Amino acid sequence: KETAAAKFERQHMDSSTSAASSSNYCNQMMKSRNLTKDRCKPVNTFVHESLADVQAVCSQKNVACKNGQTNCYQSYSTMSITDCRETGSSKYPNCAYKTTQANKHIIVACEGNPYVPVHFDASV
Ligand SMILES: Nc1ncnc2c1ncn2[C@@H]1O[C@H](COP(=O)(O)O)[C@@H](O)[C@H]1O
Repeated sequence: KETAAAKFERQHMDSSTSAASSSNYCNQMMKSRNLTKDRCKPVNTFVHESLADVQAVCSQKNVACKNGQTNCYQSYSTMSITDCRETGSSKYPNCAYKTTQANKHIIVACEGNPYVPVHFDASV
């Protein structure tokens, strides 16, 4: 079973580019990270900083998670991210996403040893 830490990297980590190059980044990334598998994952964010920078958020600003747990952390700095959101028109298995480049603070939930992000809670 893929660990939560590994799933996070699959779903949300893309250190390759430092931002979304093309307008159909989301279409490719959502496919290649297996997020369009049995359905279209409607919303997903990709983060474009080093794994080490993202992992480090786990020792930054402690905040409540949406689900009300206390193991969430907000990045001190803004980060290069990309919001993928399914278009009004999209339909499985032809999944369609708008790509939006952004610089925002990320909020992640951290777990395990080592203490690393396991959930992407929000960007702000
Ligand atoms: N570690 C986590 N911290 C906060 N919310 C989570 C976590 N894992 C999953 N969730 C989010 O909550 C949903 C499942 O409910 P729960 O994990 O119990 O809060 C998932 O669809 C996620 O959006």
